[PDB]
Amino acid sequence: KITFPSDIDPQVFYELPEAVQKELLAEWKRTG
Repeated sequence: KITFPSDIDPQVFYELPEAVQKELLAEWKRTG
C-alpha cells in the first residue's frame, strides 16, 4: 500500500530518480 503526501503527485513522483524515490519513501515511512 503506497501513501503519497497531500502535496505529492504520483505521476510527478514516479518521474523522480530511484535514489530520490527511496529517500522520499523513507521519509513518508518515518511520518507514515
